[PDB]
Amino acid sequence: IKWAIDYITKYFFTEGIYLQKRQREQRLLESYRAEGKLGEVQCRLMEEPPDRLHVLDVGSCFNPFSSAPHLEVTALDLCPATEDVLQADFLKVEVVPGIREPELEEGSVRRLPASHYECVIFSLLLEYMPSAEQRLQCCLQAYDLLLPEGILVLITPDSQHVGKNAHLMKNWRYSLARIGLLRVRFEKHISCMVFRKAISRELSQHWASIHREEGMCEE
Repeated sequence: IKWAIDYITKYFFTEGIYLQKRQREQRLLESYRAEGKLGEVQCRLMEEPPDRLHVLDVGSCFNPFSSAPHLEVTALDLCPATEDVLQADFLKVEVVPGIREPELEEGSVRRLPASHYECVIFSLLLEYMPSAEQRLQCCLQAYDLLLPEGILVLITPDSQHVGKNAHLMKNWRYSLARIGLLRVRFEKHISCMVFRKAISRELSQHWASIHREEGMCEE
């Protein structure tokens, strides 16, 4: 979808949002260090964004945006409609270092490269999950797939969710911060939510710890 490609462009290239949020996290880290906390935290920052970004789209049975000069797009789904969407169960794929391209067995993705993608897009993926645990498991997978400071983009039309609540992890910043993801954009025909792989998972954990009361209230 256009919104995600437009946000990706702003985040890495035209508005520098990756550096805005880097500053905000760095100023939060210093806040805690002036509190006597998080002294030994080491941060993981991305290099200058490459000229071709690596984008993984999960949950679309059609391939929405073809690969283009500055975008290498890999699309995956349990039930692909055509051949340019790879068949995979996102929850079963093993996310591993030491590779750079999907590893296929019998026409099915078995392994994906860890810490490789600038952006992971969930195209209704969470609406297919039978439980809140498995929705969190999708986010755990995305986290392992993302490069430092990469983004997980959730793009959900209002017509395509069930339950009057589009599953966007909006009430889940506590648990998502626990795994290293901080919310960086929410915009409302469609709902769009973006999480960022924070410069330090320990930093994000400590933010969750300070907001544990509100976190457990929302669950």
